[PDB]
Amino acid sequence: QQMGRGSMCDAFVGTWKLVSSENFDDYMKEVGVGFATRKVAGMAKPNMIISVNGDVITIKSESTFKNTEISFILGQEFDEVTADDRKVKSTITLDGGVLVHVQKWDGKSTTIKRKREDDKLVVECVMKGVTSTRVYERA
Repeated sequence: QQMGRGSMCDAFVGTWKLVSSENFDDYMKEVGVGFATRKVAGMAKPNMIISVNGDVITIKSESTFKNTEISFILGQEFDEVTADDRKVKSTITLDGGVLVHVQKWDGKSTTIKRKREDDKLVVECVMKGVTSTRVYERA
């Protein structure tokens, strides 16, 4: 083994904690999440751990609602069971520095964008015309 070099995506790596959220209930309604799941999911303040190992990126969410972990290679579709229990087909790419995560299920699509802004990691969730913005800080 030699030590690999870094990458772009190193700006995302770390341990992050949710500090604010706007319009997440409306985003979840647009997605189709039911009432009791929305209420409990909307209270959560997860910790998100992002790591890279070679070509494989892992995003772990540790949450009082539902722990999740996804591992992927940019550009390469994978199966994902979301925190709210959708079975989706996901592809995550980089668009100029923004991680773009598209989920497809039941003929529907939603996109979750993740971007560094100052010391924060801003997450924009989009379903049709409804956007939610979630802001994470370093833990």
